[PDB]
Amino acid sequence: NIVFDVENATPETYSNFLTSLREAVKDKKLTCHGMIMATTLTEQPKYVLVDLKFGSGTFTLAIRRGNLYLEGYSDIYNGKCRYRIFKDSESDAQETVCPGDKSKPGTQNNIPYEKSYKGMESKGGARTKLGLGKITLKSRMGKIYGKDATDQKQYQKNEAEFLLIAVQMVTEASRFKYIENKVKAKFDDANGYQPDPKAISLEKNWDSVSKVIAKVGTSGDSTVTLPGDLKDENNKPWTTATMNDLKNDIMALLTHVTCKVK
Repeated sequence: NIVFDVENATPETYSNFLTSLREAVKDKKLTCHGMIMATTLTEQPKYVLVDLKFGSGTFTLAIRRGNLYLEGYSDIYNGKCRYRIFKDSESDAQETVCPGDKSKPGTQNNIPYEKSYKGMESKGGARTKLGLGKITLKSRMGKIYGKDATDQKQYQKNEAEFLLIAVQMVTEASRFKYIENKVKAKFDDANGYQPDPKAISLEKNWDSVSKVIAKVGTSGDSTVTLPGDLKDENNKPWTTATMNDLKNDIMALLTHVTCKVK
């Protein structure tokens, strides 16, 4: 399991954190065009825990290794481990973030939406309006840590923002070198990096992009035709990319795929 000290983070420690997370979730044998890929959904352990730390405490995120899905997290509330799970979270997320917890979920535990971006945005607003970076993440962490979850007005809004920023800085940045670098470029800025159309496109096409790469039988550099409907950072169509650009600037971890060239 891995830990990221958000409060004291630097672009270097952030990159080191992502490398460590990728190593914890990658397939031990399979590679594709020199890139690493996620392991299966059947290989133990099911989850990898990510402890996000700041001055006041630690948030423990349950990330499913095979698909890098955030199934929930826990903090400390009234001196005890408090699990926060989505309405469609895996049934074992609760006992994963709060080991041995067999309590019945209540209002302090139930996040009022699905684990998807649409779910989170229902309370946090469009993520294109939220900046990714050390400042924004740390801010949301302090706003919700150990706080009464029944407050819809402030808490639920702040938590959705926390989740939107955390999932993109943790899972999306692990998947995409593109997002990792954009976040690093605005690491300590109060505004952070607001995801551009390319980052959004990648987030919505992790598997499809991985699959077009997997289908290429040519070794070395070549032109890869991307899935439909991707856009670049300027909101223009992004329809092809070279294998070198994909390996060097875009992809950091592909989905689990059968790939001809190693």
